[PDB]
This record gives sequence, structure tokens and C-alpha cells, in this order.
Amino acid sequence: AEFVPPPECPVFEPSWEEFTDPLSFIGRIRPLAEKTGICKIRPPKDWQPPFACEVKSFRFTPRVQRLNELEAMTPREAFGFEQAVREYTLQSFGEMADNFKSDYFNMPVHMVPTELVEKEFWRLVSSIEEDVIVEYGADISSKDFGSGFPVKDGRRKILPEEEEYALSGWNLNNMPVLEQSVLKVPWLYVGMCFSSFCWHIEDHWSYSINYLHWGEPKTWYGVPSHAAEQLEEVMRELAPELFESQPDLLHQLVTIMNPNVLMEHGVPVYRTNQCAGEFVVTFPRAYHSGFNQGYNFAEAVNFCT
Ligand SMILES: Cc1[nH]c2c(C#N)cnn2c(=O)c1C(C)C
Ligand SMILES: [Mn+2]
Repeated sequence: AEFVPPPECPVFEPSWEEFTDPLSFIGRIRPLAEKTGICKIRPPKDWQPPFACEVKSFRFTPRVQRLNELEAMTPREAFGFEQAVREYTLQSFGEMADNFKSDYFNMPVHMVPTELVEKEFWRLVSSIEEDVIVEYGADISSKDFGSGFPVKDGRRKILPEEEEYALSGWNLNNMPVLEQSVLKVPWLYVGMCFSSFCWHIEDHWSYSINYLHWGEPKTWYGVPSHAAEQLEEVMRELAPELFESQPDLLHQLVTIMNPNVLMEHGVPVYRTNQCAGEFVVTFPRAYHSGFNQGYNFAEAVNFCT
């Protein structure tokens, strides 16, 4: 009855030579990675961009997430009122997040095995006897708060040691984002234990790339694009009737589904733990979902080839 972890997605460890151009590298690994939907890329050991967000002034109001909101829908008094959220700094959010996780598991946050957090996450999502509520930061533009990468924009100070990172093609501010036609900037994610995102693809079936600047790992699940329609059919068969008819862009706001359910219906699913300093790439029309193991900070952008 415990969750069965999907097989691991490919992890690549490029040489310095392979690491010069991200689009060339992604094009070369595509024959394998597009068959798994997601892959993980570990930069060379010495590639360590400094964290460039203005942490002192970094303030944000997280949103609240109830893990079992869908299963709970199987009329509670005064529904719609979450209590409420307050404004945090990055530091005070992290204090809240660590206290939550260490209290939840009764152990220091870094001693909780990633497989236990995963098993407990999926138990909680389906449990009606236990309502767990977490908070996270998303819908956070790097244009308002600053990028996690140094940028030669004249707004902060680049040190000489930072300049190579401001100019690197793996700096997500330097990824190509313009689609060709006859006719964006990176976003930031502040996670805590159990905060999660449900199954979705990107607009225009775009690639996406995500960098975990620091913190505890981010656990991902990915489905290759060749199984996109099978995943959509399982969702339709098993989603609530009230939401079955909804357009994809709205339905993707509530498409939470245990990976084992998809696997039981023949949908291939792969997993990974993205750790600090690692990239995850999602391929075009590769459904993905995931959750955070603890307090962390990621940056992501949709790019075009
Ligand atoms: C909403 C959301 N989406 C994503 C993606 C994607 N795609 C990757 N990480 N990630 C997140 O951590 C969050 C929240 C929980 C902080
Ligand atoms: Mn995504």
C-alpha cells in the first residue's frame, strides 16, 4: 500500500567541453531524454554561481496549500477561509519551514530520508483523516525580486568573479525565449516540505529548465511526450465529473494524481531528486509534477530551440 517509487530519470554529468552550450547539449541527449520526459544535469563541480538575490529585502506572501483538498471534496462550515498568510522574508519563511518539517517528523530536517518524505507526501494527499497545510512562494517574477543568477543589468553589483556566471549560457536569464512567427524572464519558487505542483505541460508545449539554487531537494515526476494522450485519458477517466469538462489550462490547476495510478494504467513515469546546484530539463509536451523535500529556492524559464 506504500508508494512505489518510479524508476529514475537520466542524469548527465557533462564534461567542461560538453558544458559550453546548453542548446547543443540538450540536442545531443534528446534521443534518450525525450523518451523519459525529464532529465537531470549536474554541472561540473567547479561551476558554482553565487546567489544574487537581495535576501535582506526579499519579502513575499506565500500561498496556502491543503494536501488533501481534492479527496476532501468527496459542506464544511465557513469553507473558503484558510485562516490567512502573512508576509515573510526569505529567512523567516525558512525558519517556519524547518520548524514545520522537524516537528512533523520529530527529527532534524536533514535527517529525514527523501524516500520517507515521498511516501508520506502521497499518503497525506489521499488521507481524509489528517489535514496537513503548507505554504509556498510562486508566481514570483525575477523582474520584481531579482534573479538568483547574477545579471549584467546595472541594478546590482557584479564582482569580477561573478562575471562569468552573468555571461554563462546556463544562466537562465541567457536562455533563448523567442519563438519564431510570422506575427519572458525566469520565475522563482520558494519551497517547503510537501509543497507541491500538479501534473501539467507548458504553454506552446515548450521546453522548460529549472535550477535549484540552494536548499533541500525538489522531487520530480515526468512522463514522456509519447504518453501525453494516455495520461490525459487516465486523468479524464479518474478526475471528478465536475472538473472533467474543463479546458486543459484550468484543469491543470487541480490535476493531482499519484504516479502509481498512472503506472497501473500503463503510463511510463520517471522520478528524480533534484539537489542544490542541479538542473532539470523538461521536454516538449512532457507532463511533470513534483514536491519539495524542504526549504529551498529554485528558478525556471520556458525556452525555445
Ligand atoms: C508551483 C510550483 N511549481 C514548480 C515547478 C514547475 N513546473 C518546479 N518546482 N515548482 C515548485 O516548487 C512550485 C511551488 C510548490 C513552490
Ligand atoms: Mn512546469
